[PDB]
Amino acid sequence: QMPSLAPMLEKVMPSVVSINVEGSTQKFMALGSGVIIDADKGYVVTNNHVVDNATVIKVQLSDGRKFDAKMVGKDPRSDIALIQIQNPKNLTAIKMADSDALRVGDYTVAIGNPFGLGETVTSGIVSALGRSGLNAENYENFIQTDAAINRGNAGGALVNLNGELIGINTAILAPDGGNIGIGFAIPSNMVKNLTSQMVEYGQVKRGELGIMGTELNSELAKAMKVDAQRGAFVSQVLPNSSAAKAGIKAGDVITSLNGKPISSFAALRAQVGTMPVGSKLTLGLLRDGKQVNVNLELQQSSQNQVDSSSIFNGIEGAEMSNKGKDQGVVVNNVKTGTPAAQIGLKKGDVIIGANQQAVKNIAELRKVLDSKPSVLALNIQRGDSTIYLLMQ
Amino acid sequence: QMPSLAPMLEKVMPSVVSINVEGSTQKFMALGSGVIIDADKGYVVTNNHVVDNATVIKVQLSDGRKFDAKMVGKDPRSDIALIQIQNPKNLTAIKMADSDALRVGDYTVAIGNPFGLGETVTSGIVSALGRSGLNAENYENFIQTDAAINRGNAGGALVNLNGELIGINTAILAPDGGNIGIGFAIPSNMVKNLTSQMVEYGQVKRGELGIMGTELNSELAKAMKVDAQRGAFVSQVLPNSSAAKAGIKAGDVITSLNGKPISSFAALRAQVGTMPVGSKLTLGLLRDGKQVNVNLELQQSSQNQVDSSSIFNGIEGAEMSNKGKDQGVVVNNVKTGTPAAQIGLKKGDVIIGANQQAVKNIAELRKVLDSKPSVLALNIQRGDSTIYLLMQ
Amino acid sequence: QMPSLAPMLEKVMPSVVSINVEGSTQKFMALGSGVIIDADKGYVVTNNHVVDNATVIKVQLSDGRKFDAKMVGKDPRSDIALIQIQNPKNLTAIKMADSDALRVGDYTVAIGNPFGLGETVTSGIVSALGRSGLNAENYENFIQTDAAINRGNAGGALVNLNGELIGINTAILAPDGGNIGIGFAIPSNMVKNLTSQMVEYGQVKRGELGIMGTELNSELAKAMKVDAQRGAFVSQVLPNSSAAKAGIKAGDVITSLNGKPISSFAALRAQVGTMPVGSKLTLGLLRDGKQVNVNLELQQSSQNQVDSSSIFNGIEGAEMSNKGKDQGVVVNNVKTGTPAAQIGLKKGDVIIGANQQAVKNIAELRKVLDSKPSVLALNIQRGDSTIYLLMQ
Repeated sequence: QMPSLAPMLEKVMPSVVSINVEGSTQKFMALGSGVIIDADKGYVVTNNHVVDNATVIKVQLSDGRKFDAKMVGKDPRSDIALIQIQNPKNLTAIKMADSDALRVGDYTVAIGNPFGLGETVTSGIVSALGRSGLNAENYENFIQTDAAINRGNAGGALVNLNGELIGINTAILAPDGGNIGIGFAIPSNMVKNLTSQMVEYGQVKRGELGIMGTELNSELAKAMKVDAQRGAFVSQVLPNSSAAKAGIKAGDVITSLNGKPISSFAALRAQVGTMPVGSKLTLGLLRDGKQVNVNLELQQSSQNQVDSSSIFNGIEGAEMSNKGKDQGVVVNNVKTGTPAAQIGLKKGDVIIGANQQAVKNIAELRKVLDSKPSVLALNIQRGDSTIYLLMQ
Repeated sequence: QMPSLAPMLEKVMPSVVSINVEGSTQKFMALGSGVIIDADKGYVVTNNHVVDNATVIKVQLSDGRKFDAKMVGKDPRSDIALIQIQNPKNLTAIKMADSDALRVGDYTVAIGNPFGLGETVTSGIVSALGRSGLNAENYENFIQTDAAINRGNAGGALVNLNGELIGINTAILAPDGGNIGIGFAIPSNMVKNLTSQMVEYGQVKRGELGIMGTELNSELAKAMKVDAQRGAFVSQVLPNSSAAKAGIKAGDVITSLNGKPISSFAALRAQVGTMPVGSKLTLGLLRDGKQVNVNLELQQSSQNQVDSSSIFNGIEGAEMSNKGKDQGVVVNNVKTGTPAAQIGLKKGDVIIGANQQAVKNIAELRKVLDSKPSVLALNIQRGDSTIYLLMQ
Repeated sequence: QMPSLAPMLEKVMPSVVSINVEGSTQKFMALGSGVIIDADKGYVVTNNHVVDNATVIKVQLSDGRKFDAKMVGKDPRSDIALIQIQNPKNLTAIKMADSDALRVGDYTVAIGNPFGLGETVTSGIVSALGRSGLNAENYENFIQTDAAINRGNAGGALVNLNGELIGINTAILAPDGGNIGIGFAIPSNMVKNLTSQMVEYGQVKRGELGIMGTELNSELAKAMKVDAQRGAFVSQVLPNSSAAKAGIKAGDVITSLNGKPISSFAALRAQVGTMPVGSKLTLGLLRDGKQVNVNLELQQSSQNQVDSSSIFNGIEGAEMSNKGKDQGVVVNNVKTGTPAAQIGLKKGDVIIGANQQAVKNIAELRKVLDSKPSVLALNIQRGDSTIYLLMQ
């Protein structure tokens, strides 16, 4: 009688699907993996970079079945995209684990589609936690593992021995485009927060404390007479920000969030970066070697805007986001001499509906384009006037 | 008291030898691994591609001892070759496991000679089963694993935690000629069937059902109103074939073999491709959404022929195979302007003996060449006449 | 309740630090890993090739803290260097395991700083023991493992499941500069012997049996009517050597050392090569198929000398080593037209002190240079005369 991962995998494997994609920007073809998050609705999480600029998206289960899927949401900053299987029949979803309970040394299993071979399983351990720096503009709080990960594994599952999702495989460190024992996955907690938003609104409503800062290193801790050699150093706090109102002052060092210690400023940024606006949280602070606790509430941010090419697959030069709560899709900013402004679009406009269907958020709008009508008729409102924009 | 593979390996390791080779086609040198299958006779399985075109073959045990070995059999199509240690003393053979009982997630151990370093052990898990496509003309039903495999590991052992052989390491997927976590081994069941033939006859007597077909994918299953998204689709059945006699009709889908479900057409081809002629088997079929069962018996095939260069190490342009049962080595086909026809050889000839020794099959013939006589004197028969061909 | 390495790692990880280096020979920057061996004194073992030619050495603990370290000792031949943290506060040292009790198949954990990412943990097994040949002039008796090892892992820890050090990661076999499942570590026993010397004297006092020899292979064993296919073959024994006095004769084969069987001549060389002079040992010998036992005692050797560039960071062309016991640092040999002889230095000189501080060995001397005085004033003695050499 031998130890084996097989019993655990029999239940878990159907939960991991593989994504095939065709797109354009000049035609291309790509492939990766995805994880079923809601069996009934057919929701499937995956990497944003796998499904970015995709005209066609098809999903293949472990048992051979093929489905077509449509984009639901996407977040370039965290590299997480949510798609939806069309006509979801008899699916199996994965249960998610609490990634905050992960320790280095814990065992891991990776499941995905390397080089299109098909559903492939590999094993390792958690090598490190809170890794970041791959792209300093992205929100990254990676789990690192030595379970083999290669091209095609992206969007695939990283699970513990109990077949619970702890992460989504996103990247590797490889000088040769081949795995050398260093892989990175997005923690499952971040996935829980980002996807649950996309499901309802079509995008993520980003919150902010309103503080500038940098990594607290040992040298900086000497200059500042601080004991801790790690944490978020508050460079400054913006006026009229939640942080200011809360009582946070510059020269402060943030050591914990909601009880959980903080690896770094980068990690902290990644935590709050995924939480919805109006979230009640609490911070551990260190000022003058004295421990402080504070109650905060996330607020509106300037990072909400997303490009129009992301929604019309080829219409560049217009950023736009949800408005208030279910009040339509307001256009944030418009660039001159671009495909968007060529049909009339101007910043300040608020899309009320399209083709006689009401539009409250980006999801409802995307739901009309999924229909793929020959002509698109937007009912926007400029100032006190209602107008229409026709496409094609 | 710590868990360890060491106790298991102490028994198993002597069973894995490493093969050194010199050959020509222009001299070359290669090296790999092999597994002792019969300690008494000194039989050693290995990859055909390791010992192909070899003039000299030497085997080195784990304890340092060297032996010379001679070719017994070889199958390019499945990439399995059988050699024999000369003067076998005090060897240790490996027990074989039933590879049909393998599950993805099961633990694996690989043992071989990477880069000539010596007996090396690495570990992983079964990543996938029934992988094929590396070469569409070969019979491939690979076990895939993330246990490290590199150049020199070929012909080496893949075992379970109980030190039973489950596969023979053959290949890897590596853009850089270095392992990235994707290795392939030939299932131990296929090895059991192929080698047991080579031992007795010097080659494999291939059987065939006599059916054309292709992979059953989801799209094809829609066209054909079939429920299964995987299996072998019968394009057509050859007249006077075992399949025809059995009651198999085109548009059928094969779902099982001898009870065991079928991964693919490729796998099925690989299963029967290794079974000896006259084997009694049974197939699960699906026609018009109705389950069928059928009793079949393998029959003669056209794939039996092998090149003459394979036996004379440098005599090209004459294919030949065993004849009936122990009736000599008949020549299948002869090409013009080739080294073989330059000594007289013509297709239709039947080698009765060589150098006053009787020849019943290719093994007995190879046994005379192992002697390495200065002049080779073949007693062949063309029509009703007996003649002789001299070599060197 | 899941199995995990996390509990073991929590204790062990602080024991592994990462080393940053700046040097010159033309400025360079390198990085690797190191292991804390004595928490109180702040001793840290690492690879010689990591800290070679270093002007600045800084050490970063797991918790973020930075320290400066200074060279204590270094051995190019075994590739082991010892450094010392300056102002050691609240450190955690690692317990060492007996590497002679290692078996292939035993589980291993690697801990180091690949590509500067930070403290990274990976896992594998012992693939092989006593590997050597990477550099035939070095003393190598490597443990081989498939735990992922990459650039930056050097000097890092290799431990068993109990968090005991079994080796120090030194090298990998990689055609692409990326890990493919083949890593090498220096056994912990060799580290125990080499470092304990450097701590006291600043270098290793090498001992020798005084015997020429080569690897005993199967072919050589045939020629010599020997049964063993492995061991050290005595080509000849030097007169007035410990071996000669002991009763060792050419044509002998050494099979054991202090009871422990011998993998190879290379391994044997590596064992005694790390033992201090005057060590009492015993050898198992085979002569004329008869088992012999012998009592030996290591003696002075010619390999003691080390370059002057190693101690003055840029002063080439003068070899020098300790003298007798704590009698100063004698200069072995001097080359003409070199930076050393340009200040006067001549072979035969014995450094009694520097800058009014007494000098007994290379460690005490290195301790004066750690002060980094503007001018260095050596009190050497040529013949019966005492003189001084000034620097800068």
